[PDB]
Amino acid sequence: MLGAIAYTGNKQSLLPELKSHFPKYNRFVDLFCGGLSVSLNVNGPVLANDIQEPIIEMYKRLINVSWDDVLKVIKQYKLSKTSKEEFLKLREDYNKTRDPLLLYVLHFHGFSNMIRINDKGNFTTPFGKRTINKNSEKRFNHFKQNCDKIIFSSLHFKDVKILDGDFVYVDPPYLITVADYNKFWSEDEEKDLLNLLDSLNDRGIKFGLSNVLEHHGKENTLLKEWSKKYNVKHLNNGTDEVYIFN
Amino acid sequence: MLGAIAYTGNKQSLLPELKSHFPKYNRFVDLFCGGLSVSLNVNGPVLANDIQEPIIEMYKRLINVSWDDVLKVIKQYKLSKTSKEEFLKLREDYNKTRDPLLLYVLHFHGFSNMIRINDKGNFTTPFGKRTINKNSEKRFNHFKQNCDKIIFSSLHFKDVKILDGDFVYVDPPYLITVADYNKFWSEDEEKDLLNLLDSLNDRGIKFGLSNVLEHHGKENTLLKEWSKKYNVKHLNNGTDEVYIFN
DNA sequence: TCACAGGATCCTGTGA
DNA sequence: TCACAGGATCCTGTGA
Ligand SMILES: Nc1ncnc2c1ncn2[C@@H]1O[C@H](C[C@@H](N)CC[C@H](N)C(=O)O)[C@@H](O)[C@H]1O
Ligand SMILES: Nc1ncnc2c1ncn2[C@@H]1O[C@H](C[C@@H](N)CC[C@H](N)C(=O)O)[C@@H](O)[C@H]1O
Repeated sequence: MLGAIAYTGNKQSLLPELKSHFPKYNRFVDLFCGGLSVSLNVNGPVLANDIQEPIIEMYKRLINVSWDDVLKVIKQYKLSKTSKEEFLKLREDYNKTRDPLLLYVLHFHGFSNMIRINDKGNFTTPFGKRTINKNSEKRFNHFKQNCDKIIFSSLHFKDVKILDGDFVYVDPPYLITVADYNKFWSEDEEKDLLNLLDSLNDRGIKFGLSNVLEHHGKENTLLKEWSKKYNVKHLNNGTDEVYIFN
Repeated sequence: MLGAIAYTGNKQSLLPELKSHFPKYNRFVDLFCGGLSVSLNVNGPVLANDIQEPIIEMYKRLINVSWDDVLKVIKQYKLSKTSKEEFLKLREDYNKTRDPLLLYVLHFHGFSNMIRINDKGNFTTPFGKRTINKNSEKRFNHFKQNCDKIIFSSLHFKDVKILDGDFVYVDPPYLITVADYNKFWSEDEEKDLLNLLDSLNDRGIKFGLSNVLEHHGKENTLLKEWSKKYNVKHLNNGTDEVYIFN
């Protein structure tokens, strides 16, 4: 139940409790997928979408690389737990070539495996005093053994077109919380998502949305109310982890 | 790829993408140079010109000062993040003596490191609740290790005599935008620059001009059209950052 | 004088 | 108890 890469917000753990609610579908849509904690572990076909083209091209790529391919690039850069400059180079190189395979290595050495990218589309995460380890290849493998049941998409959720008959799984940025990618989020976003989430219901299209109603101080009222029109399955400084669905 | 001093409009970041277009030259001309983000980082010889003699004399000066020289003047004024009056003094002193080294310290405590000067030639930037920090000396050093490949000029661009064989790099005030130094700018200026920029072309002299075609709602049509006669390499509330060149 | 890009890490679940 | 993998923030410098 591993994700292809370590990823902030990943769901490895909750998938179990999360599948217990999944309806049937002709296509599984992972609207916001990042880590692929879900996609790599649901029943095909899977439309894995995420707005971050870098991470999505990185997947498209990975499909044909091999663990050796990977190991090679590392040896070639002589990267390791304390290789700060070797890192900074690999960064520059990515930034220039925009070669997906390189992003995949970097993510292994970033500060807390963060994959942060800027306006200009550059990888800017600071060194993280780390490199690959056991799970590295396990993650690597697991990806390669399951990605063939996936189709990758890199569109704003509001553009993925949902067909009638597929199941949509939403796990977007949590308003109240703050991971890096919340830079792509706002209330105006929480809104369109929630309104369109409605649309999908009227079209008799089943959906599943994981999020937090309260975390660390503030609360998501907009959804706290919206959440009524549909179900709920509370899961939780205490943050209330829920699964709002139909 | 640091500039000698923090500076509004600086190009630290775009230099990379900007060098990828630089032609060959016997002399690099930095027509409008302020921050020295470019000059300090191109291949000598470099004719760094800027109209603001204060900032230019400040450089001519700096050539012989030492980080200690610098630190000294600070200690001597007991300046720091909250030293508002100590600041105001250092200001007066500059205003009176017109001693370049002092301007260099001030710039470190100005509101947003602005180096604003008036008709009477006085430093008038308000206190900025700040003083030196890490980058201060880095900036300081980088200047001192590269300035020897530079010749400083403080003339209106329309006078900086261009020789046949050098490359001219233009990055003047952006019409549509408004930094302090746009006080030296106008359409009549955009014009002379553009017309003379033509002249340089006819003389078979290569030139490079960074600017914005559109920012914050308005647009620079005069150049939007003029920009056709030559190349373009779009880089970008969205502002369109471009590099018009031959 | 705040909005923003960008260098930074301990606290924690978990196999041993 | 113990080592290791893994992350829904942090602070500081900076200003078209
Ligand atoms: N407008 C948007 N459209 C699509 N994806 C977005 C948007 N804003 C943010 N995201 C992505 O939404 C994701 C949120 C994550 N918590 C998804 C986690 C994922 N299901 C996992 O378990 O690995 C990230 O991968 C973000 O890059
Ligand atoms: N007529 C003029 N002649 C020469 N310089 C001028 C004139 N009007 C304005 N300037 C200067 O042109 C500059 C525009 C700046 N954006 C140059 C930035 C510089 N390339 C840097 O990145 O540090 C300022 O330093 C202004 O002081």
